[PDB]
Amino acid sequence: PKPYVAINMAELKNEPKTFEMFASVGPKVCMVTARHPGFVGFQNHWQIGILPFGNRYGGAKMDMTKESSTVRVLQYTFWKDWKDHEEMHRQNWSYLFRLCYSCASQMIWGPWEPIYEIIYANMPINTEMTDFTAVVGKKFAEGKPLDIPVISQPYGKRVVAFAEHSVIPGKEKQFEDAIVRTLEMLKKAPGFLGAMVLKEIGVSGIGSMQFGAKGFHQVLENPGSLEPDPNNVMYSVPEAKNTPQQYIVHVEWANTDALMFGMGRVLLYPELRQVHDEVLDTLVYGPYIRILNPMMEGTFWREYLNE
Amino acid sequence: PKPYVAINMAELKNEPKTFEMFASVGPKVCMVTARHPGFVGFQNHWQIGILPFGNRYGGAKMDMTKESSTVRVLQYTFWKDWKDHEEMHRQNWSYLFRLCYSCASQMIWGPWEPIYEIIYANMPINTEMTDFTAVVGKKFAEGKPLDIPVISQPYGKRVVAFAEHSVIPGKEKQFEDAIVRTLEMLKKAPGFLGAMVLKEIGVSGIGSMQFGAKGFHQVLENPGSLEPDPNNVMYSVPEAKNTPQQYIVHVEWANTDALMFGMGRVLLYPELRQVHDEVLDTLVYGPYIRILNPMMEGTFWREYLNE
Amino acid sequence: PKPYVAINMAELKNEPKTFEMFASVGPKVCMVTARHPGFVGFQNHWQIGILPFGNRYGGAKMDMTKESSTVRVLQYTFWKDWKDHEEMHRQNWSYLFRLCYSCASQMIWGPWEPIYEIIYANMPINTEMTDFTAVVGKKFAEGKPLDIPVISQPYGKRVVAFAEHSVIPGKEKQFEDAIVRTLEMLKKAPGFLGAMVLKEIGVSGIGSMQFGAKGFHQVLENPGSLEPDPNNVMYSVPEAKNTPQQYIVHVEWANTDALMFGMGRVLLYPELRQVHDEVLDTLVYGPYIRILNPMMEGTFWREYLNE
Amino acid sequence: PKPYVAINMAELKNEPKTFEMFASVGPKVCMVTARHPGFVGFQNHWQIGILPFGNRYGGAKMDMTKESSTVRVLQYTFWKDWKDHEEMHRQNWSYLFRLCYSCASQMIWGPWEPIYEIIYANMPINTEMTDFTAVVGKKFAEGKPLDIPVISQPYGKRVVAFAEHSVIPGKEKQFEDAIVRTLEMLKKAPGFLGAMVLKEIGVSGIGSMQFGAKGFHQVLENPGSLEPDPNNVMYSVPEAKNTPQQYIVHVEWANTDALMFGMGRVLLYPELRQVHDEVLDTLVYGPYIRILNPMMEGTFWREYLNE
Ligand SMILES: [Fe+3]
Ligand SMILES: [Fe+3]
Ligand SMILES: [Fe+3]
Ligand SMILES: [Fe+3]
Repeated sequence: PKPYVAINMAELKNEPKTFEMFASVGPKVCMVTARHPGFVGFQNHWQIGILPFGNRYGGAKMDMTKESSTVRVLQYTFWKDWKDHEEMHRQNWSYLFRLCYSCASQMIWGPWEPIYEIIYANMPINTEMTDFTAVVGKKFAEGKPLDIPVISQPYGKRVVAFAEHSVIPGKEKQFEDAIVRTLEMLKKAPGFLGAMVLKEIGVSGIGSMQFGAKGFHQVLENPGSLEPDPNNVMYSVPEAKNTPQQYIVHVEWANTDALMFGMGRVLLYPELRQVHDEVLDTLVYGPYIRILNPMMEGTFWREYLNE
Repeated sequence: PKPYVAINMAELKNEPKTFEMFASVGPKVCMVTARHPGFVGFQNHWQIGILPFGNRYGGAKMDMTKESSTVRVLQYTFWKDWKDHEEMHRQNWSYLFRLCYSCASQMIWGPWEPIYEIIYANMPINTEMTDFTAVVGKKFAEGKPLDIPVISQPYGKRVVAFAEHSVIPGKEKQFEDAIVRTLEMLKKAPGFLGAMVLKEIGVSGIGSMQFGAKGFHQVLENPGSLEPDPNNVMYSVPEAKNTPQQYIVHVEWANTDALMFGMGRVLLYPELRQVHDEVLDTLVYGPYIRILNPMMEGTFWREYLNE
Repeated sequence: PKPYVAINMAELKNEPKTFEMFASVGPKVCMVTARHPGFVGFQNHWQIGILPFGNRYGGAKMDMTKESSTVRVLQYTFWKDWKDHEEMHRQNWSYLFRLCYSCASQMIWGPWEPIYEIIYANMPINTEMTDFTAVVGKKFAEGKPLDIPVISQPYGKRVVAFAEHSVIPGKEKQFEDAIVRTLEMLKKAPGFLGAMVLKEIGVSGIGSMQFGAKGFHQVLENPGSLEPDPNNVMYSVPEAKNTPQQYIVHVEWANTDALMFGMGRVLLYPELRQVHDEVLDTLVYGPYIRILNPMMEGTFWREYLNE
Repeated sequence: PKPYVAINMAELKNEPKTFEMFASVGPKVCMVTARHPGFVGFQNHWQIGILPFGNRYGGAKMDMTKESSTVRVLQYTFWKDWKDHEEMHRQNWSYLFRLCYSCASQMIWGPWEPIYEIIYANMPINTEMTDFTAVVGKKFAEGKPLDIPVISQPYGKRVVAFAEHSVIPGKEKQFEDAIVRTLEMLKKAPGFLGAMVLKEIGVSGIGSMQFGAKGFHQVLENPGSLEPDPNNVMYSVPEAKNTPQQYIVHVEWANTDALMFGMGRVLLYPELRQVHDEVLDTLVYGPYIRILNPMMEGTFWREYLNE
């Protein structure tokens, strides 16, 4: 079935100490999150650059890692019910806060953790290049050659287009209908590895370290080993849902060239351009497209998705 | 059928002279071992690092070869009957001892050669990337597409997780049942190339250069061209079997990222975590996981295994 | 009386940060251990090298500290009853775990903490070179000149031969009789500072950070300030006792030359060689001899020993 | 059908000028050879090294190109009838001599051009990694999945073991029977790309620039633009056939590791070792194994071979 998605977002200093700290803290956080039976996996991203749209963002390029002073992380966790995410954080708060707070020394902005529902998904299981022979053999043995997927390689061996959209109130249905038609046509582009549309349903205050006064002071004063009061979150997840409605169009690609020209198919192929124009007519903001590297991931979230 | 496994273990200086000596002496030892008809192949490993488990072993990394002052070798030989290994050593002692003793100038610890029975094996034949087209065609022509394996590349083009376990006396059946259930579920991870469970049955004194007093002095005094008395081994293979019972869980992977996150599936995927927890409850020691490079190998041992 | 000995073993990166951490954390751990009235002292060792036995381990030398990428520690704590060690760990768990876990960032292997009984001891009190005049005067005034010991200098000013043995099941009495006869003759070598024979009685799971599943996850997920459940150790100390039976022959020497040629007396002096040959005939493994520097120590453990 | 093979052999200075002239002269010679309708293709090799057989040739390694002062070339041309090669040389002598003579400035030894019959061949068509999808589709459409070959990549993207043998007079039948059995078993080795056995039938005097006195002086005196008398070759091809009988066992491999351990299967796998021992018992010389890079080739010779 379709899981819910929590996306923990933050900006940190782009230096080895940041990546060293992620190598030790990151796995621990994932192991704590896996204590909850509603956890179905994760996909953690480093932003490597920004899609320039020709020279609309002429100061950007798809890989800015050599020049950038910061690194943005977008850490997806997948949940049977979005309430499982909230329960997990509270049930494991003493571990989670102390682990997550240990990254504060590198932090420039965040954490900010919106929660999303998946309204469309065309996402395959990941396979390494070593696996495809057995996948093909099994699918043919089952008489299901149409179920043979593209090779979507895990652990940093593909790239993600993370396309931010906000929609004019009252045009959500037009946006959703047109973006699904767009993605159904986009899958013909070479190197397309899958797409999904995420629709924001709210924000996790506890995952964003957004408390009332009491917890705010406890966060600011923390030596690192004392939990803020997890009951001092002042709003539920849906209370923080944004209007204009926010969406993420998440598209995976074999490499950054396939991403650039593949996403570009909505501008360059006349039939698709007419369809995608219906998306553009509904927007308050966007599309703004971040280029992401999916490095650490728990690939079994796609097994839950595809049943 | 399942062969027995002898694993010759040693630690040597990490310097070019060590790898030069292995390039010339190593093949000679393998050729002598192949004189016995019970020999069914071999798989020789260099340890490249240690799995850090987040930062549980924070001084370790999966590839420590650039910094390490030593190199550990784990040389598997496969036998129709473990007694064939003992007979081979004695029948060819003048060659084997003089070849193996020539390594002494580089040696820091070893040799130590435990013997194992295989209690579980899910291991494919090795294939190079050039081979899969013919393998696929042959299996389909035979009507056995389910027998098409993953591509497990020989000669250093994959990695091994070598997981050491010792088990509380009386919990061996619980360990064995649970680890098999774990490995049957682990094979869904991307880049999984196979697994087997080795259970120690004893130690080869002659393969470990472990003699009584007479042979000990002959080893220490040796100019290099005089054999110690091979009859001066004071214990049979089973007499040295350890209690607590020792196991090796040997899992092969496409690359070190697939290894790290694939092995991590027993921690990150809740359903598998519950199964693997039954393994953890039985342990005196472990899991301690060495990262191995299978460089020199006689791949036909898997043909014997898979018949 | 003879205390029991717990030996905490670990391997860490050989870099200044490791020795800095030991200079601050080490004393803290010792002070916590001293909270228990059954604690009678300690003797902490750095391995400086390996005895090469001519060129049997030709890649080794007695001092490998300049080249080695790792450092092995062997931390002896002495106890009136071995159960005191287990009680101390649990009574002081919140301090001990957090202190010991702070070493994890430097750790490659360990901790592993076997427990031993002393079956033979000929070990003097330590004295500095400044002390011997008062020791001599006191012993003569008491009419006990035979109780004047050799000068065994504390705090890194002597060396230890740490000789590992494992014994064929059924040959333990032969080993023990012969090694005692050997050590009674070895004390004639110049620079001999004492010897003792340690016989393994089990392993401390809590001291080895070896828990069931619950504690294992708590260790891996730990931010550093949360204790694993100390009741989640799944085995008692005796349940982990190894067969083949393990022994440590611990011999102290004025310097590494006295060690090399003094230990060599069991090979070079014919009458002693015949006696020590009876030891060699009983072995599954060994002798493998580590060269240790006893740097930080609580010398009063020898006062308890010698009453 | 099986073509005949002419192998032009020479040794030249290992310097850029040699490879420059080969980049210009080599294609011209091949274009001239293709003027004859009996020409069915070619496969030109650079020797990159020598198989050391452990340390039997301890001064050798499989890739000596960085240290070698010379480069050996082995240029295979394939012919419907070996007489076609002789006719081609004479019909096109003014071009061929002047082209081939232009390499003399770099030459140390050669040219020497023995002629061979193929007595056994298991050689696939070459395919690039881009081609295999269409090859698989075509073979399944023909209902012949057993005809799907391994991927044997052209133009320097595989390696050749060139194994020289000379056979005791009267043992030719034993050699030929046993080598065919050996190669039929060797094809199980990973990365095996094909094998063929070439049996010398004679030597091309004209291709070897081996004339009588008249042509010898014309070669030595040549300014580069005057042909020696092509009728001054004093021996026919069969008149130069060697006794002891010479063979080449030509085996192709995915890479040099697959070659080393794959060819080693005749020494390391007991069942194959027994078969290959029947080859060894017949030899005057060899096996001596050159490691070759097949760079420039006309791959259609395998289309002729395979019908
Ligand atoms: Fe969260
Ligand atoms: Fe052996
Ligand atoms: Fe302890
Ligand atoms: Fe020719």
